[PDB]
Amino acid sequence: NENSLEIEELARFAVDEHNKKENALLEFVRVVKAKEQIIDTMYYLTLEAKDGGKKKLYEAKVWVGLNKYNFKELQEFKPVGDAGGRMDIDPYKEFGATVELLSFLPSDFFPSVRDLLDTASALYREALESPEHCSPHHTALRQAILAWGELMTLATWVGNNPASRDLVVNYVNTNMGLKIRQLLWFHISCLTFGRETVLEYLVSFGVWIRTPPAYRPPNAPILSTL
Amino acid sequence: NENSLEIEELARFAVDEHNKKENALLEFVRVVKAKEQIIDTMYYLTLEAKDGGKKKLYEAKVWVGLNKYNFKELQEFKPVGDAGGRMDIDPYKEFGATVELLSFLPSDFFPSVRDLLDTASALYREALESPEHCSPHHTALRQAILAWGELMTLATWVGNNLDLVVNYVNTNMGLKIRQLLWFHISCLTFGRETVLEYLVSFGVWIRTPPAYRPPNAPILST
Amino acid sequence: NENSLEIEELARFAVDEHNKKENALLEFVRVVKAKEQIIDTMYYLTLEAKDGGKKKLYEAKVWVGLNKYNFKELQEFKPVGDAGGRMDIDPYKEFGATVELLSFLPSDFFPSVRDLLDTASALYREALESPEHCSPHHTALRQAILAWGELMTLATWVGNPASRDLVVNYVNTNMGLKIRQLLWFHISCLTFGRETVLEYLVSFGVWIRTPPAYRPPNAPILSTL
Amino acid sequence: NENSLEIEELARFAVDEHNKKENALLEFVRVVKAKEQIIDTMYYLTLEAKDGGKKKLYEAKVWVGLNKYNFKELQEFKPVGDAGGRMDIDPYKEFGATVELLSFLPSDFFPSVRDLLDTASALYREALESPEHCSPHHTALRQAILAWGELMTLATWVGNNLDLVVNYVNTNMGLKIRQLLWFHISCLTFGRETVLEYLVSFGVWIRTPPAYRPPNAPILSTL
Amino acid sequence: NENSLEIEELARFAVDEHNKKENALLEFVRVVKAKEQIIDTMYYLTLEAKDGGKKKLYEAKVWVGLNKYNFKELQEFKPVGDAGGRMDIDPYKEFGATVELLSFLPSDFFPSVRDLLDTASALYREALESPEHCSPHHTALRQAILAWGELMTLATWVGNNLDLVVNYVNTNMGLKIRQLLWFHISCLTFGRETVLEYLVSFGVWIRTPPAYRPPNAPILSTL
Amino acid sequence: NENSLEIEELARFAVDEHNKKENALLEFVRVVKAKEQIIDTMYYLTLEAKDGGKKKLYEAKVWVGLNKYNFKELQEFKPVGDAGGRMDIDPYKEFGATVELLSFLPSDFFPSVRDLLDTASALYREALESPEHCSPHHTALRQAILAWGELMTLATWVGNPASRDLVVNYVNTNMGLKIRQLLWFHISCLTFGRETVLEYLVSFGVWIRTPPAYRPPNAPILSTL
Repeated sequence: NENSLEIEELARFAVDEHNKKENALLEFVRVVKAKEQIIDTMYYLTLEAKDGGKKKLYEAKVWVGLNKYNFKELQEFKPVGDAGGRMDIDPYKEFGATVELLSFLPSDFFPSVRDLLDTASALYREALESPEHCSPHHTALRQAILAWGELMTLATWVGNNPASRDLVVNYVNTNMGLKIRQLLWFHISCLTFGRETVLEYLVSFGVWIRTPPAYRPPNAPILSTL
Repeated sequence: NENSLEIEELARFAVDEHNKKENALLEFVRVVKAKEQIIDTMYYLTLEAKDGGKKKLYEAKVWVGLNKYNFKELQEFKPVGDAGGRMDIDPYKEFGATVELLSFLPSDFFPSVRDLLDTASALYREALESPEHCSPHHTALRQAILAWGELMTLATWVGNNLDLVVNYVNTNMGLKIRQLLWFHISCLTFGRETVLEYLVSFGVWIRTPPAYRPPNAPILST
Repeated sequence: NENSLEIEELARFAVDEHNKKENALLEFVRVVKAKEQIIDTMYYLTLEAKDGGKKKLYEAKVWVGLNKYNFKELQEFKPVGDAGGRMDIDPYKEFGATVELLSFLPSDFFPSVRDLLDTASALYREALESPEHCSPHHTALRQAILAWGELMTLATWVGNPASRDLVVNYVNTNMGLKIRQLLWFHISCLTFGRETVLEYLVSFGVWIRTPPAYRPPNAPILSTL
Repeated sequence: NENSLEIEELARFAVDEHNKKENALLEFVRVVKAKEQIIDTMYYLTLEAKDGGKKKLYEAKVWVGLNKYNFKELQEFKPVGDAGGRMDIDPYKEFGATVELLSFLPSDFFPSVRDLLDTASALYREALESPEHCSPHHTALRQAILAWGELMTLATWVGNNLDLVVNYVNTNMGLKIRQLLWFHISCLTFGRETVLEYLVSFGVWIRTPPAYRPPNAPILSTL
Repeated sequence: NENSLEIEELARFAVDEHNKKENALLEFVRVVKAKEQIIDTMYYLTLEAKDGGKKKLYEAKVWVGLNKYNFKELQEFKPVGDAGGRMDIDPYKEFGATVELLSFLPSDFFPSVRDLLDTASALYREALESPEHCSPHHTALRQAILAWGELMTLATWVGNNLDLVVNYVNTNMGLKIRQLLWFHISCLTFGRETVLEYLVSFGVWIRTPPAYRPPNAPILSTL
Repeated sequence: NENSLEIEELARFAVDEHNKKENALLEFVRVVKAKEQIIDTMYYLTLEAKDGGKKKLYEAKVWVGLNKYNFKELQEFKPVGDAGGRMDIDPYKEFGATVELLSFLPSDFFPSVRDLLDTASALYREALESPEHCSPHHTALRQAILAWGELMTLATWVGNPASRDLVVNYVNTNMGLKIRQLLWFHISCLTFGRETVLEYLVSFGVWIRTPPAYRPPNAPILSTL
């Protein structure tokens, strides 16, 4: 049952099983989902546990009076979410940059997502929507635009459907929007001005933003062709 | 004031001003934000206006005892997020496929995203992490993996704040990331033309009646 | 009028006068519509009358108190154009095959019409929507897809009792099996070549004509190789 | 059974499962067809789920006291008919025209289906029955003749067992047959470029106000 | 303020200062707009000065007890709108015609704006949306379509906040749009010299008395 | 009539019949004009009805004491032609640029339309009045000048309360900003060359997209050099 304590005893036996076999320390405290399925039954539970205080959604799968004093052994302990830095991929390791080279510019230096998308559809709409990879900045820019598209359909999903679920809309509109603004800015600018120009402009704007306000020249470096 | 009636009247003035000027019909429901800036009061409203069955947010800039007895005037009603469908981009058009060719295969054909990320990290990790454009498949694979990373980071954020959204991600964005990861991993392994032929072969194999096709499903291997 | 005995007598003497003049076997039941044009009434006798026993239509036109006792004579008795196929066209005869070559394939050899349409779309959509011909198979495929679409708008329209529910059943199975044969033949002649599909239909005819006891237990499969 | 309460509850459960997986407003009204098969009991449930006032044939498959204490599992909400606009074929686009261009010609410009079928059977019956491709217009004309044949056999079928659907075909579905037959007969008779220039000049004729249009509407001729 | 006596005396002083510098008969009636800015106090005075029965929007700028014991200094009497006939552009003169020549055709010869816009969207929509110059007629036709778009958005704007100005556009400003659309669609379809000879021959047709003109008014055709 | 409930019932059953037949969302308030043609009244139902909530027009035509109890059916429901731009034309797309490239320039970057017209006149009047093309910029410049002139005759006509005073304000600012963008773009592409104006719009977009804190304090200037 969902409310009964037998699922809690089941995944609690699973969690001290873990702390015995794999030198683990997890604090299973509650169950959101615990499926029941008869074949002996085939339970499917998820166990949420503090990992040094940090929560993580796992999945429990144990082949089990008659449901407590039975043959009891877990077989799989698969967690939910492989996106845990298991590959440290840098979006800008190709093309010459790094991530921390793109931290020379401040956070609110980048244009909006609307202004960058108007820029991309201004100068490069024919080359983006095209049956050829023109250049690697296009292959990255197409994926960046579609990623922002599916993020905004998720935003209108959670906006259409408790009642204070606008905070997640603000979270996607800012915190992932910043990464997509950097990733759009970098590729539009490397397409327009050349890749060496953006990479040395990043250093020159770095130097400009290093210096204190009393000694900073009043005209920042800027990308131009004039 | 952050929850007054005057910001609600300002939101009604903004929504009927946009309705009269830019020729739309937006039914305002609720306000989510109001930033006061004294220079005359320069307000900064963001309100959600119901539109045809879709509750969507809208940023506003109005400038207005002394507050309501003043010349209020709307300067901007642009929405949030540019995704109104202004670019038609396939993820698979520079490669030779289309999106309909990858929905030719069944939905549950594609291995789950855990298995595909393990397949990617077990086989191309020293090229998906190196400073080269080895191929466009690597260049699209990197952005697909990092987009899934942002999506799962958002999933753990919503879990640790405020669920149906965590499985909504896996049903909807998970299927497109499964097709994308499958396509690029298989195109790196077996070649691109071999995957483009396998797609139509497995498609027409799953369409035929079972008594008139080869009995075992197509696999691609070496 | 419409339900009067005068229109029925008009049509009775019409079918009997056809029996005098042009000598075909004919009998009559019902007029479905009789418009009038008085100038001497130039009737429009859309009368159903049986050449061969069946309820087919004969639009007639006669020159007729005084409406009974006057001259009655036929100048027009013609049906609606192509009665049952005045020309005998074979939809595969230009492509090598015939209908007699494809009448051996069973009713469930063909995938469902959604699956044939999805195969056609998802495998040749850029060539079925181009302004070029590129093949006669693409031309017949375009017309076949549009004919099925026109028929599906009818299937939607009739849904707007069980009468409409069996009309949808008719237009999905009975016609629709012809759409599936046409769609299969054209996307298979494009996929595998055309001589390969004709050789496959020959050898599948040999397989399906054999009794179940004296043939290999599973049908030939189509693939180009 | 077919008309009892269990398949109604099963179809309502299937339509709310569809509202869980695809998240729409599908309103179930009546079960169309139903098959009850033992295996555990399998069902081939043809239900009708109305969509905001429009009706389309849909399907359900929910494998189910002993049949009700079981895992009720839905697998599909497939449509019956692939006419969801998934492919936009233009029947004239391969021939230089479009349906934008054949609406210069009004609805009642076109000759009747009888008058076009006997023009085809008078002028091209040898080559519309011959085993070669003489043109793309021949291939496109054979199909239109045969599709009218299927429409007429559906008309005489529905006139045998049960109204006004017989004159839904001959007008509303017969209009596009008349357009196709006119276009292909006229392109075989007068040439293709002559039919395109005729469509343009008939657009100029029907475009002008009635005070200044000439009374002789433009016509195709060769002599 | 806006409606008091000081801006009325200020506007009358501005209009007699205009009668001192340009020496005409401009009759001030009412202040249209007014802005009061401190500096000494600056004014952006939009006054209306009627000119012998005709009205045109004009402007005044008179920089002024303490505000009235000051040097009241006018600097401009500028018009609002450069349509004083300062440049005489003919929209057809680059194409061989003139508006003297397109008045052979009467007012109601021209097809409606709908019937010309869908002829353009049926026959040239690919090249009227493509990033190259295919002709001067294409460049001249894109602008006429977009100017009709601006006229229609002004029509639906004035139909949202407040009459009969909505049918001032569609008739009186729509007539020149119909003339431009007819001229450019017909020059793209039939050639340019054919449209000039058609204008000449329609002048011959509408010129003759009704006893001897043929009933078929001349028409453009290619077949 | 005009204000009768019969015309409103005609238009109500018209919009409901559109909902049955062609399946669009629709609701109705007002008929603005209903002409009549009796032969059986062939009405001209210029009824405003909302596809999407807005007050757009539907000119309809119906065949209808006996005027209530008769057959009512639609054969015509069409709006006025180009509803909102059936074709999507970009006024700068042939000239290299787009509207997305020029939407970054602020509203006061452009000189007033008198100053752009005086620049056009006093700098290219002999070439804007010649019978030669000489450029597509001259062609678009001629049409832009004439469009503004036609709009200014309307601004004069509406002046012949505050309603006309805000209509003149609309036609001077809202349209008129488009005239200023068009006039600026064409006289600047003629003055400075065309690639120079496109490069200037790129670099001005970079300047205006930057926040005020992280850009040089004054905009790029346009000159050929």
